[PDB]
Amino acid sequence: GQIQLWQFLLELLSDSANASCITWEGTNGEFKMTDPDEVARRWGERKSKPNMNYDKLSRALRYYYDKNIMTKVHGKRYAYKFDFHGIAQALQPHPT
DNA sequence: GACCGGAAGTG
DNA sequence: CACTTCCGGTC
Repeated sequence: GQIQLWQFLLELLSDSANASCITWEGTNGEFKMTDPDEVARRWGERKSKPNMNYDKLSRALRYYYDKNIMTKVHGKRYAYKFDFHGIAQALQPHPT
């Protein structure tokens, strides 16, 4: 609850215990979803939204492209790359 | 079945 | 605004 998808993914990636569903892989920023159904299952669970799937989660990721929060790793399947430009901005404080 | 982005809905 | 839902492209 309250939590951004970009934050949720950093959360999982920060602990190598979650390697079986998501893990850093490649250049600075690059990660891949080893089990995207499980990643999406947890994201629905977190948001109380049990019809969540990879196809919906990924549309969320795709919206991050214009926001410069992340970008697709072309050719690698389930792999994306966080972009510091937009994360820095997203990390800044906001009213509540 | 990715992956894409348009379009419409949500609180 | 930051997603969720849905769906018709294209590979």
